[PDB]
Amino acid sequence: TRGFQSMGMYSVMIQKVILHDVLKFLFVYIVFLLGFGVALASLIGSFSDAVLELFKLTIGLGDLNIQQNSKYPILFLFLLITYVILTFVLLLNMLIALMG
Amino acid sequence: TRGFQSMGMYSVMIQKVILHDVLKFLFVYIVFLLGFGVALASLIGSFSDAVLELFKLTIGLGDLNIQQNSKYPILFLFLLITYVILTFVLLLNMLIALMG
Repeated sequence: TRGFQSMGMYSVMIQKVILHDVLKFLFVYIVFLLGFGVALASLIGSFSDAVLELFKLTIGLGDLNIQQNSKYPILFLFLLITYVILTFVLLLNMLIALMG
Repeated sequence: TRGFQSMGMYSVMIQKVILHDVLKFLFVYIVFLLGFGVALASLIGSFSDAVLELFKLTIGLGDLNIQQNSKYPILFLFLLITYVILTFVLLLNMLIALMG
């Protein structure tokens, strides 16, 4: 698409955004994802099922009510809410940094 | 609505936004949509069902766990995650270009 100027200036901004800011957001989001996923898998489903459910909760799906082998679902509940609000404030910080 | 000044200035900005920036985002999003849809249909559901499921995943619906006739669902999984993160960075690039 380089050659179309009004699309090439749209194209090189994609390279500028993935090079600069979305990699930092991914680098913080992976360690928050592991720090919650190992926690929820230590609460006992498995590891790769809980991290997939966490990513489905991020993109906008996934039931959350009563998971199996919970000792106390109140702590599972507010751990999940703490993850969601931390992902929200991380997304907001990322978008205002790449606005800045 | 032209004649109401505080609504006519709201009205002509709709024409400015669809003329300038959302068409470029659609022009990149259609070729990403085809490049993932032909891929997922080559993994075998059909073509028009997989692209409809991809659009329902974009607007915020659609189950994603185990689709039929997958050779290996790990590659289907991270192809879907790669599509979702590419749509997210494309949306972010579009919104900061029309902020710019």
